[PDB]
Amino acid sequence: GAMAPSYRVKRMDIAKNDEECVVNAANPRGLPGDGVCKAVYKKWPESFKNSATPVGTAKTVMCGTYPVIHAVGPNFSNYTESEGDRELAAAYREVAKEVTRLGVNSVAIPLLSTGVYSGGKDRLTQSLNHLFTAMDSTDADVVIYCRDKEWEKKISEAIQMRT
Ligand SMILES: CN(C)C(=O)Cn1ncc2ccccc21
Ligand SMILES: [Cl-]
Ligand SMILES: [Cl-]
Repeated sequence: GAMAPSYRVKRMDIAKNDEECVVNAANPRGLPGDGVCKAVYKKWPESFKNSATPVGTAKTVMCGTYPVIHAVGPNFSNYTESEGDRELAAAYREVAKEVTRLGVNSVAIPLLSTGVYSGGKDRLTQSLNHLFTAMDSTDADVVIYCRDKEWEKKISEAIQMRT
């Protein structure tokens, strides 16, 4: 575990992370995809061997010895708000199980279902709160990776408000 488990946020490409493993915002079919998923495919293409997994699950595939945790958030274009919210919570619970199983001291994680799976809604708070619900009982250092400068400030504020 980390000596003093923390949350941090950085505004940069998660393919350049400084953590012991990465969470991919994957699609259910193990396809290269776009956004975080395409960056992850470029950096760790070997981790897409048999990475297909259903919505609300996570499946880990090693790229060398570096673990890529493929976490499949719901696409809110297809799910109801209620069912989508349940599957988004479940994907992060499966990430916490994998992070624990791997024995890593740190993990790089994007906000699931906030980009092309958001169904055109701002889900920063919904996705981040489900991330915290899952990860709070883990002792890994968590580093959240984002793109938007306003999102960086809001995630940083949310982390600080609990400390
Ligand atoms: C400037 N460049 C090369 C990019 O926009 C690449 N990139 N990809 C993800 C990401 C997150 C924050 C900042 C830059 C990011
Ligand atoms: Cl997304
Ligand atoms: Cl963002």
